[PDB]
Amino acid sequence: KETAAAKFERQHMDSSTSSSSNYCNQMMKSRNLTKDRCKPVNTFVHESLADVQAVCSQKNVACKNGQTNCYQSYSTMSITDCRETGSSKYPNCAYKTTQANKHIIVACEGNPYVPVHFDASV
Repeated sequence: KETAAAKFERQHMDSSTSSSSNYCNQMMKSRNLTKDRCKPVNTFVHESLADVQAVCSQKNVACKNGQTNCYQSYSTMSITDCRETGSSKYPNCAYKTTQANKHIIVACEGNPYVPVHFDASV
């Protein structure tokens, strides 16, 4: 099906938004992150695809899993953190929408060298 690069865009990119308390509940479902099970946590980046792809040539840092192909953004980025609530019961996945401006860390692979995993936000 979709490529790893495509999967990263589907799960983590949302350039349209620069949202509401309903954001995560709507996005987690629309992006198919609650099809099999309620994905515990997920982050959406509100920056252009170009700016995010550019992170692959920025600050090289260690990935949480120990791999060395992670990169941290030199500048902060608008992001939205989605964290599953306690009352949330599949298929009705409920999330807590939390906006913030932090540096993101993504794992990059391939040719072209592009983001394939969202590792963290600091």
